[PDB]
Amino acid sequence: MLSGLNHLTLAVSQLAPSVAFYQQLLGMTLHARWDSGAYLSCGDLWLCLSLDPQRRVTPPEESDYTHYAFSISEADFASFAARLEAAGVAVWKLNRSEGASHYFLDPDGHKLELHVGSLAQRLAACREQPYKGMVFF
Amino acid sequence: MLSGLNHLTLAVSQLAPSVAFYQQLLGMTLHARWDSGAYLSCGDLWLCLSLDPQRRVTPPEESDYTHYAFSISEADFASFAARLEAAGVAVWKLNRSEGASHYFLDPDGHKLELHVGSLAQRLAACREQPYKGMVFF
Ligand SMILES: CCOc1cccc(C(=N)N)c1
Ligand SMILES: CCOc1cccc(C(=N)N)c1
Ligand SMILES: [Mn+2]
Ligand SMILES: [Mn+2]
Repeated sequence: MLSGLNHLTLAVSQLAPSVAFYQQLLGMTLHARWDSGAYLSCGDLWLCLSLDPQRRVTPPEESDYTHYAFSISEADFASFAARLEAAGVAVWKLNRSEGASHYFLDPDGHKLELHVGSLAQRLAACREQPYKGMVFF
Repeated sequence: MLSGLNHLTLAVSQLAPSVAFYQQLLGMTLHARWDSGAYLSCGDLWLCLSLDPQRRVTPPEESDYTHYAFSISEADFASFAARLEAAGVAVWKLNRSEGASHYFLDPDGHKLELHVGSLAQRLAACREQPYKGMVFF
């Protein structure tokens, strides 16, 4: 039986800027680094950056909607979004759903999000206003 | 600051087979399904499957090393891996470069992994068998 997400691994084209982004800009904890990667944590999340020459710096119009959302409190959301904006980090989508969300790109174009709110909160909102064709289990 | 993965969203090309894969084959909990997506959980993980006409079924030699690992116990690992194999689930990697792991593909070629062990355990293993150039902080 699967018990949760063990780790998220992002392929990166250049290790140093990716470490700068996740550790210094986003505030994650750097636990180890080697010639071809790094291990960081963000709360319970184990993140691995893996240096991969196959990684392309990918514009958001050329990737699908697969994306990785990090939790932040409502109280901290606006100042963190402002930090990313000051750093010139690009936005790939505007928020139109429930709960605050800031949609931003990593240095290789990985699609990231800051989100406030749990699955339970989303399900509660959906029960009141179900999406088209929505069924609950 | 950031604390945890809030959710993982995977773009999918065909919603029904993807829901079946995550719910029926992998055993995740399905909470809701609608015309264009589904919400599942795997322990604390909030997984969203999002129907995306841009998603392509991608052979593993065409995608980078970005991948998503799920936790499984030492007692369950081998039989779950063997069940995926017997069910014909495609693979993408054989060499155990990061401990006890099984590397498999979802219906769209998302790179998945079963892994036994925490970040702390991987760091301890790496102290004995470090990756080239490894430094610990
Ligand atoms: C018929 C297969 O079972 C479902 C369950 C939930 C939603 C949907 C749907 N197409 N909106 C279909
Ligand atoms: C989505 C398919 O779900 C399952 C679940 C369990 C077994 C099998 C199988 N045919 N070996 C398939
Ligand atoms: Mn999202
Ligand atoms: Mn892995």
